Order: sequence, then structure tokens, then C-alpha cells
Amino acid sequence: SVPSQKTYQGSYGFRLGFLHSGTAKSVTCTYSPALNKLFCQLAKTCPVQLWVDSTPPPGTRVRAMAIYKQSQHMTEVVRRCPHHERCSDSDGLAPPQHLIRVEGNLRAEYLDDRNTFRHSVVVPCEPPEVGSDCTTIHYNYMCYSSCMGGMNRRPILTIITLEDSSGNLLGRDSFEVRVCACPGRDRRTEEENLR
Ligand SMILES: Oc1c(Br)cc(Cl)cc1CN1CCC(N2CCC(O)CC2)CC1
Ligand SMILES: [Zn+2]
Repeated sequence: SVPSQKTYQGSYGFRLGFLHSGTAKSVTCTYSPALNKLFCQLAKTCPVQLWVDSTPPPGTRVRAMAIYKQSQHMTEVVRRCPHHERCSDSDGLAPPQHLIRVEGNLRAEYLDDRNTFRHSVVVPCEPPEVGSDCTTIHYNYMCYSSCMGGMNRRPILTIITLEDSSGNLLGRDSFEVRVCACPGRDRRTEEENLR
């Protein structure tokens, strides 16, 4: 099966936000609103903001999952390639097979779905730090889009879902991801192609 990617703000007015990091050749993570697409280097910090209109209940969680964007591939599980799944770069919590990690959150949980076999990482939904208006999760993507035997140049989407303590849907958002050597250059290129 294919998880839904339908944008759904739900009762709490849930949606994502991204920083404005620009497109300098040195940039390591940058988001394109025109493409709804995040461009990042391998295993680098990707700040993703969580915005809500009202506070969700205690026990609310935030799950991240990757799927292939193209329908002929949508049904295939997104996972790390045969090289990276064996390079012993574990953080002690993430299974070596998982493409998406949450950085610096000891309460992160990693799921191998016993039915779909799809991977996800989920964390408690926390309130913003005092003085802030949103909450930020830091993600890492642990393979290149180009990795052979893995994503193999196929575009993926990340689906972020807001869930209750049972795992029921409260909210959903999504964005395309390209993990590449030069995010700044590739964003500039793909935005120019769109134009
Ligand atoms: O922002 C989060 C996040 Br993200 C996660 C969690 Cl668990 C809790 C909060 C607390 N927020 C809730 C929404 C509050 N504003 C009410 C007025 C409206 O005009 C703007 C939104 C601000 C405080
Ligand atoms: Zn790889």
C-alpha cells in the first residue's frame, strides 16, 4: 500500500515551516517553496518547523516517513542502499537501514511496520522553547538520492504526520527531498527549469 500524502491541517491547524537558507554553493540544507522541495547534503542537519493554531493534547506525536514520488515506484519501500546500511554510522538508536533520522532527541522511536515494512521515525510533539513561536525538529537523510541499489536517482517525498497517542491521524504535510552534494546549485537549477 501507499501512505496518504494529502495535506491536512486538522483541528490544530498543523503545517510545516522551513528556514530561508539561500542557495550559496556552500549551503548544506535549503528549501524551495516554488518546488515544495528540500535539498540537503548527506547526513546534514535539516531543520523542519512545526506550526499549529492551537496546542495539541499531551501524548501527541510527530512521525516522518519517506515514499517514492513516482507512482510506478510509490509501492516500493524507501530504504538505505546496500553500502550505507552497512557503514556502521549508527547513532545508537536508528536502525542502520532507515533513511530518515531525528537528530538529538533521546525520545525518538524508530518503527519497522510489521505489515507494510515501511520505516518511520516518531517523536513526541513538544511546545516551543520560551520565546519561540514554533517547534523545530532536526532531521538527517542518510543516503544520496543517487545511491545505487537504494533510491537510485528516484525522487522521494517525506510525509510528516501529527498523530494522537494511539497513532490516529491529526494532521499531515509533505515535501519532496533531494539529497545531493550541492543543494544550493541544484535548487537554483531546478527552480530555473520550473520557470
Ligand atoms: O506552538 C506549539 C507547537 Br508547534 C506545539 C505544541 Cl505541543 C504547543 C504549541 C503552543 N502554541 C500553540 C499555538 C499558540 N498560538 C495561539 C494563537 C494563534 O494566533 C497562534 C498560535 C502558540 C503556542
Ligand atoms: Zn546510500
